[PDB]
Amino acid sequence: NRIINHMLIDSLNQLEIRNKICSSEMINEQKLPQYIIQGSNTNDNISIITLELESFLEGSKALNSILESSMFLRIDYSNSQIRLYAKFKRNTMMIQCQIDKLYIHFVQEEPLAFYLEESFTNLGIIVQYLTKFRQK
Repeated sequence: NRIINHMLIDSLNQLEIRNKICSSEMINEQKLPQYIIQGSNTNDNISIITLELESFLEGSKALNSILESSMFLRIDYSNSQIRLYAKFKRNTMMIQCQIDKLYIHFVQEEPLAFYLEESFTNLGIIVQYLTKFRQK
């Protein structure tokens, strides 16, 4: 798991995307959003990485005022699921509209927090998945 996290870090560096590891101490400190910690029952198959909004968008500064500068990529190997969690900087009324057709699930605990969920089979192509997330 540590090597998988490190190779994801190296791949993001090849994409020139800044990142930080949500280690065991980081998760235990409860500084991360609680809904992300939810479902992580001390399982080594769940990895959370904090990404910069500017870095993940390759310098798109027009989207900094809409989404928070920090996003969270949670990967579950047991579920083989990739979730990109983002937090709205301001409460937009467009959340009240139905966005179910865009495969965006809003966090019940945090209405300003939403996420994109996808299923992956090969980790080597995860970059494309990220772009897909980015596309959405």
